[PDB]
Amino acid sequence: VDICTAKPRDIPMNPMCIYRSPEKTNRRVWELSKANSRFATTFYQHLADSKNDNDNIFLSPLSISTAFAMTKLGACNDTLQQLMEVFKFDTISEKTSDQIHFFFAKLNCRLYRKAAKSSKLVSANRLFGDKSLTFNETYQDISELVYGAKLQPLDFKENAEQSRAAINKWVSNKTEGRITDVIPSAINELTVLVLVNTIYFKGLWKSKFSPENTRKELFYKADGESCSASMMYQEGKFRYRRVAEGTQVLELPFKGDDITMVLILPKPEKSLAKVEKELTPEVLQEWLDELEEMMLVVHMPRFRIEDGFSLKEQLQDMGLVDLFSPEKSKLPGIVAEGRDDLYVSDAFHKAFLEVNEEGAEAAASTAVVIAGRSLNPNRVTFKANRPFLVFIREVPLNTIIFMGRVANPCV
Ligand SMILES: *[C@@H]1O[C@H](CO)[C@@H](O[C@@H]2O[C@H](CO)[C@@H](O[C@H]3O[C@H](CO)[C@@H](O)[C@H](O)[C@@H]3O)[C@H](O)[C@H]2NC(C)=O)[C@H](O)[C@H]1NC(C)=O
Ligand SMILES: *[C@@H]1O[C@H](CO)[C@@H](O[C@@H]2O[C@H](CO)[C@@H](O)[C@H](O)[C@H]2NC(C)=O)[C@H](O)[C@H]1NC(C)=O
Ligand SMILES: *[C@@H]1O[C@H](CO)[C@@H](O)[C@H](O)[C@H]1NC(C)=O
Repeated sequence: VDICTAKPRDIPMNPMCIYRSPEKTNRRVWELSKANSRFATTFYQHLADSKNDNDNIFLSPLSISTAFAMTKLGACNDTLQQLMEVFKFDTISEKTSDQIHFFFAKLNCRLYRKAAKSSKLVSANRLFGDKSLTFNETYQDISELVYGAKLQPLDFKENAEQSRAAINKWVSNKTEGRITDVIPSAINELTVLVLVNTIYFKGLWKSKFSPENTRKELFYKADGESCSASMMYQEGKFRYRRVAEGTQVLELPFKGDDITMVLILPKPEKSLAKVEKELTPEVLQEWLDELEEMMLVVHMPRFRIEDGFSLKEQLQDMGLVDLFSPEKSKLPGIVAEGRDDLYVSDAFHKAFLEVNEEGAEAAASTAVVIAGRSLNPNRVTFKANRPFLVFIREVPLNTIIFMGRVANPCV
């Protein structure tokens, strides 16, 4: 059987570890994407909340949700329940926890098909365990089929540091060397399980900027003072909409039109922080529906953002506790001889974004010529010269792939 042809019954459901969540316009939006977008917002609001307004933030919530959905496969009892609760999977109307995997199956088949296009989307979620660990036979099948992940054994007990390098080597190798340190220089003999996940993305703007127009304008940091940023410039039709409290929403599609960058730029008078605190799937979904094609002037800066962290802490502060507890963790999916206390040592994540005139960490140079164009002098301008939010969504799937805050694109 194939990941894109796997029917629902191919995702075995054992009674010993099943959860049951109590009950509670336009095209069709998958239930799973909604559940993911809820975690994305929820999680982001936290991360931001604990970060200074002048810091850049960037992560892939889809990646995190995927790594743990793949992990909850071997979970059970309170471990399994908590995972469902934190990762909003239980908001899914009233289906069983095993069906969630059938969804990710259908979602991952769409996001990572080989049918090449201009924008490439590579996933890297793997679970690293010590050699002595034997991932259950059936747990393996699914983890691989549905999440294309392995349960790669390593030696943390004897010669840990050599395996930590093995890890960073793999990720680096899957992110085309753009992420070479997912595991900070955090591993030892007292390390049983390690979950690593990231998403690599590269794309070309469906509507490129001309480096010929990139001058150094001024970016106004949240602390009041300013600094210099490489400001890209262009004019054209874009899905746009100035929403509540004067906040501009801008969709910049990558070639292909199925993956787009959605920028949220609040008015000078409003603090990005006040908008981050108002984000919710419902509110985001509403803005995206109001976006209307339109000619306008775009002023977005060139920026590079490489954010990376250890999820364990924040996740626990969010309700994910057992999974990380040597005594509470219930992982019937993983097994070791004479070791009945399998827990997750940690979970690491790292996202990277390079944005210039070409697109997502693309770097060719494209010049542009426009003959005989005249725009209504009274045209809208989107000058992102103050902190703004960023989203990399997968439109046909209404899935939030990446999200961050460019609070300082200054050299
Ligand atoms: C974790 O969750 C498991 C299921 O959710 C749970 O297993 C449950 O265990 C009890 C008793 O051990 C079972 O109830 C009956 O089990 C046998 C039937 O083979 C009877 O002989 C006993 O008298 C008992 O009444 C449940 O059927 C079984 N699962 C269900 C359906 O609830 C584990 O005990 C839980 N504990 C942990 C932390 O792993
Ligand atoms: C990870 O490293 C391996 C080599 O150690 C790469 O595998 C080969 O990559 C070349 C292109 O660089 C392909 O032509 C081969 O088909 C690959 N062989 C295998 C094992 O399938 C691999 O590309 C690196 N990372 C990636 C992109 O997966
Ligand atoms: C894997 O373990 C589960 C319980 O965790 C069990 O139901 C299943 O039969 C095992 N898979 C195999 C065939 O090894």
